[PDB]
Amino acid sequence: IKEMPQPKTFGELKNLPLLNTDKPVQALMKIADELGEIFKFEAPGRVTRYLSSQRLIKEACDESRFDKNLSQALKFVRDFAGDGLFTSWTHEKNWKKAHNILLPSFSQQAMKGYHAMMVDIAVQLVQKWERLNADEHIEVPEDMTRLTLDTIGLCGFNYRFNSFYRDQPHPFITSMVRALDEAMNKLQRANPDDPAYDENKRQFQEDIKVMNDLVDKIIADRKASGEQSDDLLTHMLNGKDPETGEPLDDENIRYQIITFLIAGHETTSGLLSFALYFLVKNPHVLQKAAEEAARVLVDPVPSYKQVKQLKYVGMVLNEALRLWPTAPAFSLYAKEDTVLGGEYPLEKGDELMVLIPQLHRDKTIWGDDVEEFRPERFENPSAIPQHAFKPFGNGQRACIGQQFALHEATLVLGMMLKHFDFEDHTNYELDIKETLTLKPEGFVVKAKSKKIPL
Ligand code: HEM
Ligand SMILES: [Zn+2]
Ligand SMILES: [Zn+2]
Ligand SMILES: [Zn+2]
Ligand SMILES: [Zn+2]
Ligand SMILES: [Zn+2]
Repeated sequence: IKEMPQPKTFGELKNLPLLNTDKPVQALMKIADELGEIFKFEAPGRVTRYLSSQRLIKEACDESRFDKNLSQALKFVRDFAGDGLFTSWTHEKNWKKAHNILLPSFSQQAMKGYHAMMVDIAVQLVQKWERLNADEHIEVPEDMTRLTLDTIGLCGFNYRFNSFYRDQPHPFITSMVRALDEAMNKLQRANPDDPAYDENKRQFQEDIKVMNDLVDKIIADRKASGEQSDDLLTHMLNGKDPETGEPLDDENIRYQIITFLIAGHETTSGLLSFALYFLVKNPHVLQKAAEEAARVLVDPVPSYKQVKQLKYVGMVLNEALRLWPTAPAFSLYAKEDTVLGGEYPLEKGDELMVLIPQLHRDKTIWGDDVEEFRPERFENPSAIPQHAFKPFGNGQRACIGQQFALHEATLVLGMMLKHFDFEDHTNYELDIKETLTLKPEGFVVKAKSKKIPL
């Protein structure tokens, strides 16, 4: 039995105050750098063990021994995401039922049907940037977020948020973002039921209602029209779980739609933003990727197969996910009393948290140049050990949206590289904001048109 290190405690709240910050995952990364591959983290009546090495994480990823846990963060998100795929326990009825129903709508094959509407939004992004005046700049995460949110709105339920036409976010977005903020902020309140938090809770309900109203109404409208628009909502309304013969109920469909909108807004937009960041900081790599984009994307309207041919753009995206996996942590629990790593006994139910950024900096796997941006790491997928690279989570609880995210990102980054040269005009200093996910706050660039019509 080896004793685990533990960071400083701060009274009855034990370790909690270390995460009472705007950048808690970055704090945990620093603790991991200080204490090593495993450390214990205490809160009142809770002990969590944070894992950073491939040696220990590969064992945590054994689904016969460990299952997905709902961290307190996910439990608060569950207040509006309900028993949607992302905030359900594996054993809960609606997890397997929605998983079976939805899996085919997220396959690589399904991406052929989403491709046109992904291109519709991508073209809007390119046209926006073509239309800026010489003295103007691009706010990168802002525009990536407009793109990824609008794309899931169109593929999820055939709705146009029209984010490239508006001053203030569509009112659903404003409410979803404020709800996610409250959910994370709740984690840091020592006395939740203190009167100063009353306007928070009133605002929380107003927001949740703005969400359910767009969504319950969108579901009832579709049920009433019978319109067979070929999208995720159609598939959820018509699909039946082969294991049980039952379809999802309207309440669960609402939760799935809210969940996809959260993911659309929070995740892929972060990846695109980090990718563009690393490219402007590594101009030779940018030129290599732009050369591939010019060679491959020879139609003003890119096709599905052309996106599949963007091999080096895919490597750039994987290397951006290596350094800054945008959904950087996931939680597991021991299915039974067991011993981790031959050294750390666990009780049934004990929580393990995987720090993906730390996993992805394990020098025993990646070599000494781990901190550097080198897409060529990914030239041979066979060279990457099992469980060394995990930006989409693990096993049956991995990201159902992986193919969707990578198709969208590869298409968009390819079109960006086809149509513009990029200038890091401010010499931007990386500043990572944490919501549900990681994104580069304040990242701005200038884009000079290559004058290729589309
Ligand atoms: C680059 C973009 C994305 C990344 C890095 C990412 C990452 C992840 C990770 C790490 C998990 C596992 C979470 C856990 O174990 O607690 C996950 C789950 C999930 N993601 Fe994503 N995601 C991305 C994009 C998307 C998109 C675009 C969608 C859908 C529109 C999506 C929908 C989901 C859902 C429903 C789950 C839960 C799957 C299940 O447990 O059945 N994600 N994602
Ligand atoms: Zn600005
Ligand atoms: Zn937003
Ligand atoms: Zn279909
Ligand atoms: Zn026991
Ligand atoms: Zn070096």
